[PDB]
Amino acid sequence: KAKNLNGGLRRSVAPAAPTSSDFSPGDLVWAKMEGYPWWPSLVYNHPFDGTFIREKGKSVRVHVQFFDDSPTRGWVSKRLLKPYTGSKSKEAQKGGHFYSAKPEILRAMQRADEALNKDKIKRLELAVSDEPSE
Repeated sequence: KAKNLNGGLRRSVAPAAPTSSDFSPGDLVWAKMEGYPWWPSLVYNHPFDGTFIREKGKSVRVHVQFFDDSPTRGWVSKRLLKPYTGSKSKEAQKGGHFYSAKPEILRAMQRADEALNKDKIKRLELAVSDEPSE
């Protein structure tokens, strides 16, 4: 029963101090999350824009969205974000590390690939532009 009440804050688990993996808004990033599978994502700037970090002392989190269903967004472990490349790359192709075949994960590789391999207009066109509920 390793979750008393709410287990700390958001999903209990924090990263640590990085010297690896630092991607800020406008880019494609592949993110992995704490109890979830591997996910091809977009790093996006939320209505607190011009600054992009959430931090507690000597540990950092950034805002991104994940190309899931609606899609989803939250504050992620930035050290679990990988850079903008796609479906033809050895870690994004079959036998690759981020490659889970769910049609949402493959489509997210194709949608993330079309935007990252071309222009910003393709990724920010989707962003997390579902309904203007801010």
